[PDB]
Amino acid sequence: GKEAVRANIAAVKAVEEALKSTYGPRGMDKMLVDSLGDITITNDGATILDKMDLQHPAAKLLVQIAKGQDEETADGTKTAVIFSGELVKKAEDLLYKDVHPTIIISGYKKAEEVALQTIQELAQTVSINDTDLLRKIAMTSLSSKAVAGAREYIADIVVKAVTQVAELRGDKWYVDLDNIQIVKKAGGSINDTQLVYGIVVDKEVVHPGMPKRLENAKIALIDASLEVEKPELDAEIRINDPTQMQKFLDEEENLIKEKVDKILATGANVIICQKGIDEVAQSYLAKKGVLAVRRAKKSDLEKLARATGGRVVSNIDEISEQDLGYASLIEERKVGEDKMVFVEGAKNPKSISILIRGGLERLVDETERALRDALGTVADVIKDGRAIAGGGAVEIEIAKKLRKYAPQVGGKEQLAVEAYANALESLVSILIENAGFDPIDLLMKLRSTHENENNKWYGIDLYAGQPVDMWQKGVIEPALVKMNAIKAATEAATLVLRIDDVVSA
Amino acid sequence: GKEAVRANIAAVKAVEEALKSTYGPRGMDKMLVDSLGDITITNDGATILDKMDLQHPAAKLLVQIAKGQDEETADGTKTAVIFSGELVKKAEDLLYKDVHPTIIISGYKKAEEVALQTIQELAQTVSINDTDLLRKIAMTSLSSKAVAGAREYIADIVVKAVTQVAELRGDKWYVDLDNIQIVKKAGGSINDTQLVYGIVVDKEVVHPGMPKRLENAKIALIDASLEVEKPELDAEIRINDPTQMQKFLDEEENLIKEKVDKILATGANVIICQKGIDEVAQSYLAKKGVLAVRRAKKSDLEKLARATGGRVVSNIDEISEQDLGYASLIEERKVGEDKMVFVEGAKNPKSISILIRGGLERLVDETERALRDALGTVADVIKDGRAIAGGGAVEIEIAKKLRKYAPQVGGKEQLAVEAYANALESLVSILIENAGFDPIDLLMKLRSTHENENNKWYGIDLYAGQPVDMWQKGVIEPALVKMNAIKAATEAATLVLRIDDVVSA
Ligand SMILES: Nc1ncnc2c1ncn2[C@@H]1O[C@H](COP(=O)(O)OP(=O)(O)OP(=O)(O)O)[C@@H](O)[C@H]1O
Ligand SMILES: Nc1ncnc2c1ncn2[C@@H]1O[C@H](COP(=O)(O)OP(=O)(O)OP(=O)(O)O)[C@@H](O)[C@H]1O
Ligand SMILES: [Mg+2]
Ligand SMILES: [Mg+2]
Repeated sequence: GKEAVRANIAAVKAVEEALKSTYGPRGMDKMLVDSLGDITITNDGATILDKMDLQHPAAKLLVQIAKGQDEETADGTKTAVIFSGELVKKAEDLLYKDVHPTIIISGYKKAEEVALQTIQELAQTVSINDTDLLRKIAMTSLSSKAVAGAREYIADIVVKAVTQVAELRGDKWYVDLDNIQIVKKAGGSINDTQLVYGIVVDKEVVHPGMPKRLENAKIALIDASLEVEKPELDAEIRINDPTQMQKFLDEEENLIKEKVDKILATGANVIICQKGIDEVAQSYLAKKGVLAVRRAKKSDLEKLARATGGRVVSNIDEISEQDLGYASLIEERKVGEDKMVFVEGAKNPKSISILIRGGLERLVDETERALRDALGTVADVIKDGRAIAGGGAVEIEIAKKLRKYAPQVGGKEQLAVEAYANALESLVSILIENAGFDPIDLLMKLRSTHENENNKWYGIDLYAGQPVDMWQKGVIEPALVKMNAIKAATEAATLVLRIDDVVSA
Repeated sequence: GKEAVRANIAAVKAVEEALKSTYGPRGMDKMLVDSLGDITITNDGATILDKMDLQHPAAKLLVQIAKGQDEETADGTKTAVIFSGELVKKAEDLLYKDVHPTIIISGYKKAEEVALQTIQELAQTVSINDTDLLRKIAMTSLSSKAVAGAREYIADIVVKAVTQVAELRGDKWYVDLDNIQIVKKAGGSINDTQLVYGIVVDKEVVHPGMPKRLENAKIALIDASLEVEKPELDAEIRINDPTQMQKFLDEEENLIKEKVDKILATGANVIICQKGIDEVAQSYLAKKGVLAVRRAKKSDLEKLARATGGRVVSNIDEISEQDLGYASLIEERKVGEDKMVFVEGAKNPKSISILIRGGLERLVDETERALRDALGTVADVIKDGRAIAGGGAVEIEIAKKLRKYAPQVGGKEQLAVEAYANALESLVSILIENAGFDPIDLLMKLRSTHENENNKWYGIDLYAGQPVDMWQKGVIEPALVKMNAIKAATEAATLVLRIDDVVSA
């Protein structure tokens, strides 16, 4: 009976106590000091659970379901855990009062039914042209991150990037993130942030004698070395003769003009590689009038291949007119204090790039995280097409609607249902609390202003501190994330109740 | 802070825990062992708090307001204590939820207001002709007592017994219960209990050769001795002449033949007294044809006085036409092994007696107790005129209506009103508990079956375990006694919250 089941509940309740203080943007920050002295300040639900040395099986079963998803978004995760641990919490008081755990699982199951269908008969249809909407949903992702600069810049780009790549897949829109490169440089400002309609190779040209801008450049993506490897790389030479030395390294020098000539046999305007380009081979490309780039990321040859229509080639005796790329005009421009080659006017319109700049050496990294999550989120908004008002709105409803339902559902099973409703309202209470107001007072002030039907989207505006329409202040969010959180948590929750006993090894 | 308020509350719950298993029908009996080891097995609420020493003021103060009654009939006291302690209990669970007692008091007042008037606007007009109603009110009283042989007999009697005494005073019915005398003899059948239209004197006639019964007979309620008192009683004799001796004790005896002729100077037909009658004066009263009784008790000379219209005569030389009494028939009868005078058909209609018979030496005494609570109660219903459905019915309604009310009334105040409601259902849960069914199950089955107004007088059957109509199974109860309980209980409960700190001399 009561015995081991408490210890389990208790473990769950502890894990809740590790995230409680960090929910929403008035959330506090947890310090994590790494063993080699290195410091990390965070409020990320995952890390705080992932880096935690748990020894309690309950807690490990609960966080595997809570923390992780087999989805691109990393969001709803603090909700998933908080909501898990409150549902378990509120359930404990029913067992104190002697209700069978079997009932409370069925009760939470009937509540889970309704709660879920209550999101569905209420989301609003959002599709591609609802661009004046996606700008807001995006700020709702970026606003709790560290970005100090204007969010409007970043919101505007994120929208165009998703809409650029969107393509009908079975007569409904789909987007793949892989057609978008994200390049970042510290210093400068966020006003220098932009979308390039091309690909950007962050290695400059071989000599400035090469054209500054080339018209209709037939690109050559060469994975193979355009430089010598050293015959002494494995072990020391066995040549004792400088006459033999000469004729060998000459024939090796004539081998790189061969490699060059075997690619210029196809008549490319531009030649880019991921390894060196010899000092005889740089002079040789310069006298032919080609634009060459030396030692670029294997990462970017790839990014230019499926953009310009080209293929990355690892063998000169294999490059053909079929393998070259097409781009209308390739040029080299200066980004901050580094020159970089840009290859605009490529054959794929889905393929684009983003230049993030501004802020410190770690803040620019977290601006790239924020823009990555915002970009994913907006594309998920297109992939699904439902978006609801945040700030507690759909939540309060799932409670009130459930509370009216409860009377009719059954005997003991009532108390259970009524419990699921109260636990959700506990979430909005924790939220109000960390925001800086009295919970019972603000919740009541909302459940009177949320009794009539026309106040459907009413929540509590965190800074104003009083019940208003969240939708009409931009606070809108993905209806499916905040729906699978209810499924993740209620699973985890009910699983804690499912363990009768433990006999271990 | 926490200092006295935990302690006060604590003590109040403890007292509750002493009566809880003794509430209502089927309840368990508590054993009271005096300091001389004298044993009393009981279930009387009062005694159990009266004979017990409480070390806490707060407790002592709660039980005083609950237990106490300034009306002649006392009922509802186990209820008074429980509802009190359950209201204190549910308020502590509010202090936990972080509400101040100034809000719990305001909450409770608003719930108490509504609770009261909900008993007004539901009660039914029961007046003198509603005798089939008073029959119910008698049985609702006698039915949960230890004694139970022939209660229908005693039920019927109560109704007749009171209906006779009820008189219009201030343009509404009053019952002056003091005009009913209650006499008890042990042994014989319990069915032979009866109502007598007169007074009953427990003493026999002085000479059997005196009449068996006189029609339209003038009573002489004589207090003065018709027996001599000898001089050795005061002090040692000082008379040395025996002739004088003789004349003292001769004239003192001739003084009683003097008194007897000076009483019969008013034209008496029967004479009952407080002291004895001299043997010469017995033979004298016998030869006159008088009907005499000797050595009664003064307590009934007065009751038989103002029943037959006489006065109790202290001074024989003051006896007159205005001092004597009229009765339709006085006679001498035998009840079991006891020979007594009966005085049926008195001048005053109100003055009647009840004759208890049957059982053993301790049972017949508990038949007198039961009869008083039953008489009282029916007469209290005549004195008021409002009567409601018993068995939990009015209780569940004062709960339900408050629960539906709460949403609309305010913030914190909601929680108090709701709690107050939860305390009233608690009362019936205890009641249900002691019959042996599951509280939550049967409680829920009421809260679903009791929405329709055709089930207003629904309650819970404690011998068949299922919600039924109480009214139509004869469980009706006095509407003001279960209302004044509420005023006590709410007062008392709020009185315990009202104490902040305490100083001891
Ligand atoms: N101005 C605001 N007023 C009220 N509520 C707000 C406001 N801005 C944000 N919110 C709410 O705060 C909630 C909490 O967000 P958060 O993203 O921290 O929860 P989470 O998704 O569980 O955590 P994570 O995103 O790290 O997984 C949002 O879902 C949103 O509805
Ligand atoms: N036959 C019955 N069926 C249902 N309930 C009954 C029956 N007889 C009495 N009751 C209920 O029992 C309840 C409480 O009983 P009880 O009289 O012991 O408590 P109390 O009146 O608070 O204590 P006390 O009478 O000693 O002051 C009453 O309100 C009455 O409705
Ligand atoms: Mg989130
Ligand atoms: Mg009673």
